[PDB]
Amino acid sequence: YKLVCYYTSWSQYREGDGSCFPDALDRFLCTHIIYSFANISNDHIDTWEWNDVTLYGMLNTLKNRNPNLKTLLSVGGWNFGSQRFSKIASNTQSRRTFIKSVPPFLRTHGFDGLDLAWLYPGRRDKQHFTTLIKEMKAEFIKEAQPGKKQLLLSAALSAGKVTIDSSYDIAKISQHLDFISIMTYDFHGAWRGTTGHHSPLFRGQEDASPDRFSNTDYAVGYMLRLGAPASKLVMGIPTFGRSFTLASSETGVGAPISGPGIPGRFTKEAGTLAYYEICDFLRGATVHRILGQQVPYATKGNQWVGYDDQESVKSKVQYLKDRQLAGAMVWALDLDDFQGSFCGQDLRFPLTNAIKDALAAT
Ligand SMILES: *[C@@H]1O[C@H](CO)[C@@H](O[C@@H]2O[C@H](CO)[C@@H](O)[C@H](O)[C@H]2NC(C)=O)[C@H](O)[C@H]1NC(C)=O
Repeated sequence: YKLVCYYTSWSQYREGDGSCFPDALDRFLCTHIIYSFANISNDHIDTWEWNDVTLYGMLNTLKNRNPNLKTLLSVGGWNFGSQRFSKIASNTQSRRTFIKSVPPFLRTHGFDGLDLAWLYPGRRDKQHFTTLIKEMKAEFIKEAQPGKKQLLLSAALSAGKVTIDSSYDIAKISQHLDFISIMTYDFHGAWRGTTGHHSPLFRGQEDASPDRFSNTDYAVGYMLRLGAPASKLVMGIPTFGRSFTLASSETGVGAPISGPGIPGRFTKEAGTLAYYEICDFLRGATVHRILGQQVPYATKGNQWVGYDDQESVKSKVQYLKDRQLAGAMVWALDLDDFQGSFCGQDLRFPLTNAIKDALAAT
């Protein structure tokens, strides 16, 4: 199957062993490595980080020893502002300028395709988003009409029902996109005020869940039913967990919280912990397997973190294989123990490799 992995340019800035550059990625680990994110200035796909061009090369160099490794550049991101993206896609001239600027930029920097990370189209952008995808694929087909291996077009889509209903025309965009990575995580935010695994495989205990849709299973199925071909659907598996600060002695799912979890030493962001940061957290912590959800959560002191580990990701892969999906999508390589020094076993990319093995197994 496909193993789409994201590399986030900003992961380079993390202190010490946290810092991650494309040259630190196992070229054989994934089938597709997506660089995040590229900006859009003057309606042209442009770099984001000062050293993007350098990192671009650093990444694509991984293709030398591995011809089969495809690489995509992801335009969009959360810091992009769906507003700017809305305008660019709304305006017809602006849309063309951008679409046209992509093929060159990709070929110029060694990318095998483009990933649309519009996070996220508004209720008013459903059509614009369909168009943008349709015309972007048009251009990629054109730019390769002569005989070039056509540039790939993918899109990172929300796994949340609400967003899916208001922003995506799954049926349509699924024809034009080569594959869609369904961001099946971040289902439970600190804002809810209770502990909850952010990336459950299934809904789990009926009483214990807030939404009937805040779980991987529902999203995957919802999308399928909405017209997304299973063969074009890549299921997102996070290598990071969402943390919470407990507010009482209760440590189970649905326990009271005072807010996000204490920021991780390297990711410096409340409510988030890279799997490697989690491996340190597990030291002295207690791991609980959430029955029905197939995912673990660890708690220690006033901290609670729901995450994915070797076992859970293996289960998620079975789920997706049993669903006959295109494969798994990982977010992100820099969040996995890419150093292989935090979770012991000296094994680099424990989670992602677990996923790889699971996909190749049986
Ligand atoms: C991505 O592109 C946008 C648009 O060109 C950049 O935003 C401009 O930023 C300057 C100063 O930061 C402002 O004076 C302009 O008015 C902005 N233009 C727009 C359209 O908002 C943005 O800085 C770029 N980001 C990166 C990382 O390249």
